[PDB]
Amino acid sequence: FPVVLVINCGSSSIKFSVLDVATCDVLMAGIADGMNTENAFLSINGDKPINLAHSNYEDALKAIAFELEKRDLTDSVALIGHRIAHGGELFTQSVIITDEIIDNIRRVSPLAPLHNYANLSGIDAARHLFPAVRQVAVFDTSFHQTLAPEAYLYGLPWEYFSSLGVRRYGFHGTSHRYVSRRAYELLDLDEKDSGLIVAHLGNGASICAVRNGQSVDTSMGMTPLEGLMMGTRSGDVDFGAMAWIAKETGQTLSDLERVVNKESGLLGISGLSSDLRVLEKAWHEGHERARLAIKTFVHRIARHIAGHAASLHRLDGIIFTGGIGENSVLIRQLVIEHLGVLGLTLDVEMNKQPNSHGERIISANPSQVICAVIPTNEEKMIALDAIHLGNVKA
Amino acid sequence: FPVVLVINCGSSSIKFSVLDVATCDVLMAGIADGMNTENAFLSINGDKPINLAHSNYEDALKAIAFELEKRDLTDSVALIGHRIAHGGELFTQSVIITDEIIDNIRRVSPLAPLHNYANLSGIDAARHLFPAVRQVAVFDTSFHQTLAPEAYLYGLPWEYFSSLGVRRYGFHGTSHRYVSRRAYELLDLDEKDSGLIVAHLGNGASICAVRNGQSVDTSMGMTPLEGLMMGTRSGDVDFGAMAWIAKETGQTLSDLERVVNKESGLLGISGLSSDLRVLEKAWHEGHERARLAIKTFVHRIARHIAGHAASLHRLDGIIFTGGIGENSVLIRQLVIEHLGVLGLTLDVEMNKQPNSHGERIISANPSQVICAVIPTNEEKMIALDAIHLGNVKA
Ligand SMILES: Nc1nc2c(ncn2[C@@H]2O[C@H](COP(=O)(O)OP(=O)(O)O)[C@@H](O)[C@H]2O)c(=O)[nH]1
Ligand SMILES: Nc1nc2c(ncn2[C@@H]2O[C@H](COP(=O)(O)OP(=O)(O)O)[C@@H](O)[C@H]2O)c(=O)[nH]1
Repeated sequence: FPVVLVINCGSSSIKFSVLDVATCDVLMAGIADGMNTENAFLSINGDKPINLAHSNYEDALKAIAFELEKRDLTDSVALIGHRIAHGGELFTQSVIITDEIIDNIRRVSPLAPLHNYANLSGIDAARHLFPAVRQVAVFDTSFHQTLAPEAYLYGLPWEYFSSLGVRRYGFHGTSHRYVSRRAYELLDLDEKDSGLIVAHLGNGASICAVRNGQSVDTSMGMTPLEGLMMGTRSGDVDFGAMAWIAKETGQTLSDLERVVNKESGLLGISGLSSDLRVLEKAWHEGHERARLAIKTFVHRIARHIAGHAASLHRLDGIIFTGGIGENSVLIRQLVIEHLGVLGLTLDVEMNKQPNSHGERIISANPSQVICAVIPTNEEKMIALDAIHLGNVKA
Repeated sequence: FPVVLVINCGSSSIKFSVLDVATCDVLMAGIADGMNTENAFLSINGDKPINLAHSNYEDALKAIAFELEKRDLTDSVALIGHRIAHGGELFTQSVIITDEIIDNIRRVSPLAPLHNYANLSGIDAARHLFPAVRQVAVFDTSFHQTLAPEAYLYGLPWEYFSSLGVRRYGFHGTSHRYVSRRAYELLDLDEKDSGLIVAHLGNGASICAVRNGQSVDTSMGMTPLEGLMMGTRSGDVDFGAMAWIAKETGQTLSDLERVVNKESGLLGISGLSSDLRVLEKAWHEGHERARLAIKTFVHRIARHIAGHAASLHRLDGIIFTGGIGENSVLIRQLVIEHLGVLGLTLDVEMNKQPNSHGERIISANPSQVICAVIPTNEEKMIALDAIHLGNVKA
């Protein structure tokens, strides 16, 4: 009974999961939170929040390696999957990790300094503890590599693209890809002749246009700062407005960088929370700024959904996913009502259903476009890639 | 036979026109170019490029005042129309200029420092030379004041909006408004039940969604830097990408401000010209970067057209205007072909027609949405506002 170990090294954490190869079922999940801090705890499943003090990425992984051996799982680890934040232009698909792959991930790391060096630390650690185990890298960007130049270029001088590599990359690619594959079955569509819009809505949020199985447009840019308004992120913002702010406040690009990334979005407008559960209840209680944050959020989602549809020859479906897309009855309805121009009709009883109902249609029959909720599973997609690459001879 | 004198004080020029009240026909047009420079020439109609050296806004206007008297037009000047770049939140419509109006234009001037102080210089000058003449201010922003908060707010912290006034304003409002009024007649639409998209395409370019006669969305932001890629302007650009550029090049916000405004867009990508006539011929001759600049330009126009349509309940028409929208057979077709998702069908013979054919339908009959070209006349709209306000008792 072989298993896949899925690793996601964030800026301050290591989120891991163990999945069965035969069914893709999660057998163990955990998180090594508070990395590089004096208080670094590892909490597997919730059964025991074990503690460590000031420990590196490898030490937190060596803790997992001991825990897995304690539960007799070590010999079952047939494959290891690694989440990579940025694959530049070098990666278009998931690959078996080699010395070449590591060099190439290190080459593109300047495009995402914080996240990518953490991912490499995870690879180096996992390679030490599991040398006899095949290891696979899965990139957040690789799905959007099918974007045409007209879709990924910025209006900046050509020099910045050819010399410095400034262009759209986009993210949530593993989610967008997974949700796409699932949508073709649910909606009974031919992948080779299809047009989908996938709205990934969580703390970080992005839209993606999938034409004939390929990503043709996506809302995030070179960084996760572009596109939709998000939890703490502003989304699309007038650069002239940002420069105007600088003159008045004396703030720098870096100062405003943190503001746009960490203090804006739902949190920024409402002045209350980045969490939608909080804001939805706040609006029901007549909070004005929470209502506006949600309306702004919805308006910007609808605008980008309709905009991304232009990159399609025919619109067959709109798919909601992520913590917000899976669980928010309100946001989904508000977005769909804001897209009556595309001819969407909502089935409210179907939209009322909680996430326990899984992959489900939420649009009425006379709707010109099918609307659906499909729960994303980035861990499963990483595992399915690892399983597929497990048959390869390298 | 009364006339209206229309004035547009730019950053380095004073563009003026004289229109007949009864027909709105241009009887005289001119430009006082190279303002505040050692070489400042005033060229009326082209018949005589008269010259002046290092002269202020009032001196260039005092030149016009003498020229109009030389052609015996002074006594015919019944009304004067002033183009204002920015009306903040204080102006929602065209107003008869008073001491109150001047104070209020001076209040909103920090929102557009360069252009607005030039507009005030024009008012002060024209008031001196024509005190007995009613004078009207027409704002570039006033039409977009019907935008709902969800449409004009940025995802920035609320403080920046309430305290500093950072929000979407949008521009080309006089054009968008004029073209809208004209579209209702041409398309036989009821203004009170209608949905239009107006694509203003010139050196500076913007989209506007007009729902039931009111602007509900527009592509430009607080400044003309947001939205579409333009002649020298980048348009929408990832703020994270801009901050990333700063770290590598050592450039500041101001440095990148000039780049985004003056060195980007069509000029930036192609590395050839901001002029489309140049680039279209370059592409026909197989120039690769000119082809990409045009494709990027088209892609970003289509994306914003479809996006702005979300703010409508029903899409009746898409209207092209501006130097590019009126004259470019290629861009119009490429944009419309990129919007097949909305069900647009183009009539190529009709689209082939040059601007001499004026207000014209360019879409085929079985198209779900009507497409049209309507030549914009900002001077005429300013004059029509002045004429309307000429019946008022102040
Ligand atoms: N309305 C609603 N929103 C939810 C619910 N659960 C989660 N969310 C929202 O979804 C977000 C978390 O989604 P997630 O996909 O995990 O985002 P991530 O942290 O970037 O991975 C939270 O910040 C909430 O705003 C729910 O039950 N109802
Ligand atoms: N293809 C094409 N483009 C044109 C033509 N005339 C003007 N243009 C484009 O339109 C732009 C000028 O338009 P205009 O509305 O005057 O822009 P403005 O300078 O901001 O007022 C030029 O930069 C050209 O790119 C034409 O005959 N054909």
